[PDB]
Amino acid sequence: MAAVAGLYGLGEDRQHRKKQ
Repeated sequence: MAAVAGLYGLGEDRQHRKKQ
């Protein structure tokens, strides 16, 4: 998730932490 478009700045790593 890297919707970093200034007025909508939404960034977030959703990695598959510990086998997901």
